[PDB]
Amino acid sequence: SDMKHSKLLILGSGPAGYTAAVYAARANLNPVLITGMQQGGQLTTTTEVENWPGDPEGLTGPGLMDRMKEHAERFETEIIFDHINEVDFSTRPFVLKGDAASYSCDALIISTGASAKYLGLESEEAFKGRGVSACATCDGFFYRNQKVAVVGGGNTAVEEALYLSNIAAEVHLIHRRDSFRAEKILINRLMDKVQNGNIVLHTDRVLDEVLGDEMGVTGVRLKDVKTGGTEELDVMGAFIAIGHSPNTQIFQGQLDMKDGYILVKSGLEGNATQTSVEGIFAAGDVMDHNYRQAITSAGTGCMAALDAERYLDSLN
Amino acid sequence: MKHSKLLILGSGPAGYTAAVYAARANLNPVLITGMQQGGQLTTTTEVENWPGDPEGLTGPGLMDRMKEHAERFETEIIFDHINEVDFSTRPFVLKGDAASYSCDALIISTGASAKYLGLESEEAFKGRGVSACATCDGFFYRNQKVAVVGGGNTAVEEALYLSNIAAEVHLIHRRDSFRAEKILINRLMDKVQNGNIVLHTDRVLDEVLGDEMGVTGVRLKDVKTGGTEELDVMGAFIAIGHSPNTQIFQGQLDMKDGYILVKSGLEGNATQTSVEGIFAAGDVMDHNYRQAITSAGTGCMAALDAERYLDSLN
Ligand SMILES: Cc1cc2nc3c(=O)[nH]c(=O)nc-3n(C[C@H](O)[C@H](O)[C@H](O)COP(=O)(O)OP(=O)(O)OC[C@H]3O[C@@H](n4cnc5c(N)ncnc54)[C@H](O)[C@@H]3O)c2cc1C
Ligand SMILES: Cc1cc2nc3c(=O)[nH]c(=O)nc-3n(C[C@H](O)[C@H](O)[C@H](O)COP(=O)(O)OP(=O)(O)OC[C@H]3O[C@@H](n4cnc5c(N)ncnc54)[C@H](O)[C@@H]3O)c2cc1C
Ligand SMILES: NC(=O)c1ccc[n+]([C@@H]2O[C@H](COP(=O)([O-])OP(=O)(O)OC[C@H]3O[C@@H](n4cnc5c(N)ncnc54)[C@H](OP(=O)(O)O)[C@@H]3O)[C@@H](O)[C@H]2O)c1
Ligand SMILES: NC(=O)c1ccc[n+]([C@@H]2O[C@H](COP(=O)([O-])OP(=O)(O)OC[C@H]3O[C@@H](n4cnc5c(N)ncnc54)[C@H](OP(=O)(O)O)[C@@H]3O)[C@@H](O)[C@H]2O)c1
Repeated sequence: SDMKHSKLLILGSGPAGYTAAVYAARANLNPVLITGMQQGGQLTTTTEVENWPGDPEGLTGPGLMDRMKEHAERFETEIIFDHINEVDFSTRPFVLKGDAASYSCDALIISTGASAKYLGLESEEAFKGRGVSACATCDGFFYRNQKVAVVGGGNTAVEEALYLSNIAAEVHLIHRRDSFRAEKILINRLMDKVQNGNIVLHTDRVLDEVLGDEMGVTGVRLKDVKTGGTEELDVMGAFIAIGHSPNTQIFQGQLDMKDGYILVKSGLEGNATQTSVEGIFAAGDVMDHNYRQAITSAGTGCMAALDAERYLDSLN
Repeated sequence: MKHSKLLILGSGPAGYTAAVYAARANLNPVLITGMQQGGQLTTTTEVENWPGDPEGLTGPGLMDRMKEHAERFETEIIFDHINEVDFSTRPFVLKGDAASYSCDALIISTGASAKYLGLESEEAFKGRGVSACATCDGFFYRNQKVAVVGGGNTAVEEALYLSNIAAEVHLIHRRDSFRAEKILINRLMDKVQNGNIVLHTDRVLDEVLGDEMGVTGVRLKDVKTGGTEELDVMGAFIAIGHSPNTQIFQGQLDMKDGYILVKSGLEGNATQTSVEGIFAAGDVMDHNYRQAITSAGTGCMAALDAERYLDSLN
């Protein structure tokens, strides 16, 4: 037992995991939280969060997630910077192998979130790190006064197009429909930048291929979704924003899952975050594919902590 | 009669979070606050469990920021109270005081109110020694004698909130054992042998006693024998659980124990009630968690569910 043991272990440093840590510490569970590769979650990659209830104006992504780390730290939550790459749920206490050490727990809260999907194109993979990216705030400054493309039609794609609008010379938003599924006030901000700014729309278009030489992306080829006709577009980079895939690869074969999402009990009779393995609970984007908000992930993280407490108290 | 695409009943965490997300979706929400503006949180001194907030967060402080957040996105906040609804008609008609309302989609988040025993003497001494919220009336009984009726989470954790305020707390329960979280019974049981708590198991509050100035005692009755017993206390806290404020919905919405039934599940539309276009959020549909962060999460789902419904109308 060089393994680090604790009554409760929380995977993920996002809204779901940090909210679970607050409610777990206040229940005297002495929770241990594993942050992961991306400390703070997906919210640390956006600059505006105006739908966190209680913050009327001026809240940023990393600002809320630093406030949540302080909140969990203040209640003496052991925050460990590691990345779990292998788990074992056929033994109790559960065992999780990290890149630094190994951890053991009687109850586990899985809130590993989701990572950006990719189209899967051959040229898309070839130009990764050389023009193809999935985080506008990470690689946006590369393209100061240049033409960039953004593929997608959701909240992420519109925000990335609006963010790159203030850095790049032209932003070409590629979407396969003539309408977007982002928030309405984001569509209004998008359309204002289309009529008066440097955002060009390319509706009813799909990315057919990423083009470039040995020094990065020099353009993209689009395809008309109605006529099959192709056309070329000169850009220096391409940001893919076609959705997020839950981070559940290490749990495959040991948890019940559907389309990569961890299945939970749900329901109106409590124990809603319970997975197919008793004593293991899931919260956040790892088990939600319909809402996927910071406030919804935090609420589910609270349920997971309370469900974990009621499970621990049922043990002899 | 006023009309709007979306109507939100309640001004708590669930109702205000629904108003924010609905305003961001160009729905122009109208929010009826109810008689209690801000919800149950406006009756709490400190809130240390709202994620992302530093120390010193007060109940009314968080709900003032929520109202300002909703008002900032142009949410029409109407101080009213609904007392009659008609869900068989479409658009739904809601009859309140000084106004009647109409809407194509409705989000119900009217919260829950604490139960009372229903005794005649309990009714008279309300606010004069008899109350449910131990926070709003906890400073009255510093170094005095108080009684707490109940045997669950609400009663045990309120008996602990008074264990360091009052000189002694009499916990009155009708069963031999309790029914709270195991760590709440542990915080309670050591304060029975080493602290301020005195147990009155297998007892029922028979009558609240006192004069025209306040509670001077309570009479307990043995649930086994029927013989009574008198106690001397300056206050009596009734903590027998909460009741979802859904009396005006009986008959028109599928309910269980007063709580509005929703679809739940993992395939979206989780807040959909038994009437398409009507959605529930917060303590009216949750009897397992009853948290502010949980209610705010459901209010967001109710707004996203209502937006999909209103969008499907064309
Ligand atoms: C660009 C962008 C902008 C957004 N803006 C908003 C907004 O304004 N408002 C809003 O409500 N929502 C917004 N969202 C959505 C929001 O980010 C999610 O709802 C939320 O971040 C999900 O919370 P979570 O804790 O469930 O997952 P995440 O926040 O993604 O947390 C995942 C955590 O799990 C850890 N992890 C993953 N795998 C492992 C492993 N194998 N081992 C150990 N740890 C691991 C990671 O390190 C990470 O910290 C936005 C999303 C994006 C991408
Ligand atoms: C004393 C006390 C302390 C608490 N402390 C905490 C804490 O520290 N942390 C925490 O997370 N939770 C706490 N809670 C619980 C928390 O407040 C609730 O879970 C949460 O506020 C409920 O959210 P809600 O918006 O669904 O309902 P509420 O917040 O109760 O809001 C209900 C609203 O609906 C309105 N309404 C009611 N009936 C009608 C009607 N007929 N017509 C129109 N409007 C109506 C009312 O005006 C009210 O504003 C506490 C509760 C109490 C009683
Ligand atoms: N400010 C905020 O509140 C905020 C900000 C960001 C994210 N979020 C939330 O976080 C979640 C993340 O959503 P997201 O915007 O990242 O993705 P999403 O909402 O799932 O939408 C992805 C977009 O990409 C398109 N797409 C998907 N697969 C594609 C493919 N193979 N080829 C071409 N186009 C494809 C989809 O078009 P179709 O519509 O045609 O499928 C869709 O419009 C969302 O649920 C959102 O609500 C919220
Ligand atoms: N903050 C929260 O709300 C929270 C937090 C964690 C967990 N929970 C869960 O939610 C539940 C909350 O319990 P609660 O105490 O709020 O409500 P509850 O479960 O209904 O318990 C009420 C208690 O009061 C007694 N009681 C009820 N009606 C009575 C009457 N008319 N006269 C005398 N006594 C009466 C009951 O005794 P009997 O046992 O004899 O019925 C019961 O012990 C818990 O079971 C817990 O699992 C809630």
